[PDB]
Amino acid sequence: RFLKVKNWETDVVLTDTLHLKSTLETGCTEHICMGSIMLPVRTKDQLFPLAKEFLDQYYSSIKRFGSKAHMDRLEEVNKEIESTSTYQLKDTELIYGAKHAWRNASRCVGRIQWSKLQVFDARDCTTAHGMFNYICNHVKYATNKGNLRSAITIFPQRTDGKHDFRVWNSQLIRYAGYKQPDGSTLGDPANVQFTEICIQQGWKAPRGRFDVLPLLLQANGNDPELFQIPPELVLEVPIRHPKFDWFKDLGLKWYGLPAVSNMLLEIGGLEFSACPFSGWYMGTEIGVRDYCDNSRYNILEEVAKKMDLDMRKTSSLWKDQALVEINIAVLYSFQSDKVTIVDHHSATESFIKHMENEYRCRGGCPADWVWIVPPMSGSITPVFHQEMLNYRLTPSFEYQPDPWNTHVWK
Amino acid sequence: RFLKVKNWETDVVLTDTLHLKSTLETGCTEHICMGSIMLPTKDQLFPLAKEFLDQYYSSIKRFGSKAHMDRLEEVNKEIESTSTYQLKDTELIYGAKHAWRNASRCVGRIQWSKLQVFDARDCTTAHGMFNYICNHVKYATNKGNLRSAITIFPQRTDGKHDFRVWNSQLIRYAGYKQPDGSTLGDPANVQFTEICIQQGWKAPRGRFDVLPLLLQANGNDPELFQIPPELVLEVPIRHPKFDWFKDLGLKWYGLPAVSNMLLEIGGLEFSACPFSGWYMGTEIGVRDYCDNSRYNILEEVAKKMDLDMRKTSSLWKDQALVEINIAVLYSFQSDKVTIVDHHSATESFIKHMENEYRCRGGCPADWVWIVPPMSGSITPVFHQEMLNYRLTPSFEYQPDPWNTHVW
Ligand code: HEM
Ligand code: HEM
Ligand SMILES: C[C@H](O)[C@H](O)[C@H]1CNc2nc(N)[nH]c(=O)c2N1
Ligand SMILES: C[C@H](O)[C@H](O)[C@H]1CNc2nc(N)[nH]c(=O)c2N1
Ligand SMILES: N=C(NCCC[C@H](N)CNCCN)N[N+](=O)[O-]
Ligand SMILES: N=C(NCCC[C@H](N)CNCCN)N[N+](=O)[O-]
Ligand SMILES: [Zn+2]
Repeated sequence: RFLKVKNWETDVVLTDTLHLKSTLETGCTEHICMGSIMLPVRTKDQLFPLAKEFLDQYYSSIKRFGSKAHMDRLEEVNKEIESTSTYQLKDTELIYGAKHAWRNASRCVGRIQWSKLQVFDARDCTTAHGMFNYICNHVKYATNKGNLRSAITIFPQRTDGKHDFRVWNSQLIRYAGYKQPDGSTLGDPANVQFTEICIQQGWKAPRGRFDVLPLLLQANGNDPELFQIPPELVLEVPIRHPKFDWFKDLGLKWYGLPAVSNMLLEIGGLEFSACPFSGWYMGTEIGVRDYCDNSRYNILEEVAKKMDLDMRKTSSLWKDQALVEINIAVLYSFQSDKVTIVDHHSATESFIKHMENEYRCRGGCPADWVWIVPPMSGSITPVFHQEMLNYRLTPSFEYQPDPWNTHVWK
Repeated sequence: RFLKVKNWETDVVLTDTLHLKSTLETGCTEHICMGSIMLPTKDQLFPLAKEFLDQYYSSIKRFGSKAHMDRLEEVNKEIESTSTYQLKDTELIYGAKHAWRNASRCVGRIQWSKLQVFDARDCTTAHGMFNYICNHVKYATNKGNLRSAITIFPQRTDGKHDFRVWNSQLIRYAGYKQPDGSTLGDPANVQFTEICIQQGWKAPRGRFDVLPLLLQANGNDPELFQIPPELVLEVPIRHPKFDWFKDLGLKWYGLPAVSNMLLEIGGLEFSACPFSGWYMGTEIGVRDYCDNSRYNILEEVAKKMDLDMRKTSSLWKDQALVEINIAVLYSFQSDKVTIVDHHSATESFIKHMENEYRCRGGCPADWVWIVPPMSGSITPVFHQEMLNYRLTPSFEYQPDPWNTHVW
């Protein structure tokens, strides 16, 4: 079957065949679309077919499909699975798998960079301290003094589901959130629950507005352990505005390294529950969502007041005006400190080019419109006008339950 | 099953069961989501009529009554004998309001029950249609205090006597292809504008020329009509701070009136059912004015604001976008012409959703269309999970007439 997607701004129509290799479900049915829904131990039996699918894809990618190497590898894995119930990926397969999980992430607008991913193999890791060391090396490498480099660190895969490696942080670097008895929130409201877990685990919180959270690391299914990332390794950017000298006085800053660490990387049926990865920020992630979401830093008012906008009626679009300036500030500050960042215009334009390229070289590019379109100025970015097809391909990055909800404490 | 939708800004979770009554396909499957795709017999008729009448009598607290059974049999006998049937005025009104109620892409549905329905089912000619339309335009415009309305022309029969309004909206500006290769006026209407010329219209070759109505009655060829200029309310766009804004020579019409959709009620199809409400600011300021394929005025506005357009990261496009939208709203409010900003409209929809969930078990909504084209996440709907599904009565898209009309 063939599926056409059209860009209503350019009339460019693309054809998708890649979706044919989509196995996982989407949540939608022929009677209902769940396209805006945030989130709608294996047996030897269902493992080899998953392994075979992957290895076939891998060997096909290196132009060795059907080769003796390919056939031996399949037999090797088959025997290993029957012999040990699981199997180990070769380093090459790991790197290939990691890159493709990114390539397949339909909610990621930065995928034009997928082939350039530095993969750190941390499968020989056995303890939390070991994980800490690996993560520090990842942060230092990825940060590269402001010239950010995409990277992923992969810890040991799941075995029986009772020895999982997990990074309890949702992101390697995030600011603590603190619920005050008066009901107000200090810091990032999104991290209050995790911050409480850290404190409970022994973390001495400086209770500030921008305290870098400590890493809570779980190795081999053991209870997690706290570690403080060396401050000298955490790059941060003070936010100021090019024209508004008072903006800096808002006391705002943000870390330069976005590093998701709570997702599960699935490769050939294998599950890597601890696989922190990082690239670099798109301006709006911070300027629109982290700063202006009502449930996050929510700085729209204070910024609007300082700009002395007419906040008596929404129709003055004061929120919209303040929103722009704030995002101008974020981009300006990062560029000024020479810390990698990309604006939503550049990033979405790049994604369209990436997408078109993917349709031609791969027959498609699963994309989640709801997530791809920036949270501000939607229609003035090309992606808004681009029809997209969302489906799931493996390898992939999947959500997994928060560890504190499933962990058996020792 | 019983699906739930969560709002990630307020954690509020709502359960949807209304979807369990959906009958039409969405275009999606268990393997692929087409949520961002813009356009994914007597035997067939009675079940549809039955479905409708059942919900109708259910809505009037007379489900399973003799009146219900009687009507059901009457329509039944009517279909068997006439291969179709006629809706009672009451059923017509109910159906029209519900088609709106079910429009998953409309953010202004909190207004659904206040629709004024004009029964034009006795219409027979294009002049008759013009008369009905003029009356609709004047009624809905209400000197600037817009009132929602829909005018329903005769239902489909054998498909060869279909009533159709060729315009996409009762009021739109013409578009002409110039030698320069550029486009004069609204690029979106270039084709229709030519079909008017190709039909007789004398285009003034302007930037904002109110197109003429092309009405089709009983399948006959369509006829042109100039909407009494005095009936077409327009708003000059000026900025509440940039005195130079007026120099752009921009203006827009106050009445948004979709006229190319098909109203489906109890299996019956009304191919000519122009309807109107009022504008949400972004429709004009963001889409009509800033879309690259539309009046695409960002650069011009940017230049006059004298901001660095060298780098995209200066966010000049964004800065200018806001000003253009502040101007649109300002101009409409200044001239006392109804209009709603995206913040207010989205706030209303969230409220509407909640009402619909507790009063009807849900609300089909298309997130992709509901979220405004600018400042998405600072509006509540961005954080609102929505379930999209099709319910009837409904407003459906239909082929442009000039691609099906046999002159
Ligand atoms: C090169 C820089 C990159 C940029 C500019 C970029 C940008 C983005 C943005 C703007 C989002 C949306 C975030 C949100 O709204 O929460 C996102 C999501 C995502 N990206 Fe990328 N990304 C980049 C690198 C990466 C890397 C290195 C990976 C993996 C190897 C990746 C995997 C994903 C995934 C899985 C999601 C969805 C996460 C979720 O569902 O919460 N991205 N990316
Ligand atoms: C009272 C004021 C109303 C407001 C503020 C409102 C607002 C909107 C907006 C912003 C859109 C999207 C427009 C676009 O992007 O093209 C829309 C679409 C739509 N509205 Fe409403 N609406 C109103 C009244 C009506 C009425 C009276 C009806 C029907 C009786 C209606 C039926 C629909 C339908 C079917 C669509 C989708 C049209 C399409 O697919 O192109 N609306 N509305
Ligand atoms: C309910 C809705 O799915 C939700 O708010 C989504 C919308 N689009 C998004 N897009 C991105 N990039 N990130 C998000 O967190 C979201 N949230
Ligand atoms: C491709 C994508 O579906 C398309 O650009 C949609 C997105 N959302 C929209 N939303 C509204 N209200 N109106 C539109 O015309 C669109 N266009
Ligand atoms: N740019 C990236 N973005 C994703 C992580 C940062 C997101 N703004 C935080 N999302 C929090 C979960 N709702 N990732 N990256 O690796 O570069
Ligand atoms: N507000 C309304 N909007 C819909 C019609 C006007 C839209 N801006 C035109 N969209 C063209 C279809 N792609 N309708 N209304 O009845 O109020
Ligand atoms: Zn879907």
